[PDB]
Amino acid sequence: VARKLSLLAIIWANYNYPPKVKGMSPEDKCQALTTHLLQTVEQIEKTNIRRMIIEPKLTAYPSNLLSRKLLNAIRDSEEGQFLIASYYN
Repeated sequence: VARKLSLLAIIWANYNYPPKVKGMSPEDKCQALTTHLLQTVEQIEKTNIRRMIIEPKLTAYPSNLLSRKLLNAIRDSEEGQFLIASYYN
């Protein structure tokens, strides 16, 4: 989530200078978290912009690439093949 937040700060580095993060713990990404609300001020429908900052979408998976199960479920399912064909036709 710190990587994503630093990406977001980088995107809007023109409007405001991003603070240093060098030599800093993974928990202290809260400074970047705080400054992105400041950057959000400078432009429309900010609700979605702020939501990705304060409440980042995240989905932890105990298993490891998991992908094979999804592939098998897609191939076995009739609809799944129907949906793929509909998308690509």
